[PDB]
Amino acid sequence: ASAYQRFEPRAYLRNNYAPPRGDLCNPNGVGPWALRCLAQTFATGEVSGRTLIDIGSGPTVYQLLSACSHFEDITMTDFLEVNRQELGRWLQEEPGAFNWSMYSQHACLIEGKGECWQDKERQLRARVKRVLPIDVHQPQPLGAGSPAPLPADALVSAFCLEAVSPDLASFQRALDHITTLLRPGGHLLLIGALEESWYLAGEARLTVVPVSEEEVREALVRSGYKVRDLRTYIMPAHLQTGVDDVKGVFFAWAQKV
Ligand SMILES: Nc1ncnc2c1ncn2[C@@H]1O[C@H](CSCC[C@H](N)C(=O)O)[C@@H](O)[C@H]1O
Ligand SMILES: O=S(=O)(Nc1ccc(Cl)cc1)c1ccc2c(c1)CNCC2
Repeated sequence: ASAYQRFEPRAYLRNNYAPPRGDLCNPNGVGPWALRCLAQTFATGEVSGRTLIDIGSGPTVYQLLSACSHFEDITMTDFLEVNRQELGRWLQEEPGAFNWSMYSQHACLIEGKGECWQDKERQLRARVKRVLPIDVHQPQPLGAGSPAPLPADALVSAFCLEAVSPDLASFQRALDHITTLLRPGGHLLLIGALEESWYLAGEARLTVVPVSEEEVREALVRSGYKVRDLRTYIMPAHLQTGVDDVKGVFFAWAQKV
């Protein structure tokens, strides 16, 4: 937990979204796969509404590229102040912001609505209304009087829950906790690491709860969801860079019933 204090946003981005784990040219890379999962889901025109909340966004934005065209009010979050700042720098187009163009581009490519990436980024930057601190450990993750429209029509979270839970039970709770933020009949799009027990972020070393695909499924069920879709990406050996011990990545499309 306190370990997340030494968490360096730039070391994290560099380790996971810079080449080779970030190259999008090769179709069999985790990047193409993940953006594709997101794109396809939203393309079914079933996950929509007005407001959408991104849990534990960290310093990344990709997780919303295909999503931003379906929700006009978007709320980004994260426990660390450093991250919320790193996001602001990208959102305001301030200097030293991480470059996500490559991703915006591939997202536009995958969607195939002939959209240029500048337009896609413009839309995202516009629909992201706020960036609020959050804590998935508290029963009311966002707090008491949150500027964020509640309950949201949909939720999105990539690599958070399992990266902040010491064991399955915690994982389960933090899932129940955020579930409360989602309006019934709503949609949840969760991404995460499969069987990962640790990952580096600069000086900080995070101890994760290694979880499988069935454990993730069952956990979603227990928290009151119906698993619309669940896919797995087994990490190739060339993407095993030393920054962690992840085995694969998962994608879930759940709906609060
Ligand atoms: N208690 C907590 N509740 C919510 N987020 C937390 C948290 N403790 C740490 N975090 C944040 O969860 C993130 C895990 S890393 C995931 C980053 C990003 N969503 C991506 O897709 O890569 C970090 O940004 C960390 O600051
Ligand atoms: O899938 S990734 O290798 N990179 C990656 C993901 C998604 C896209 Cl679109 C491109 C690249 C990855 C992202 C985050 C984390 C980990 C791995 C393991 N550590 C916890 C956090």
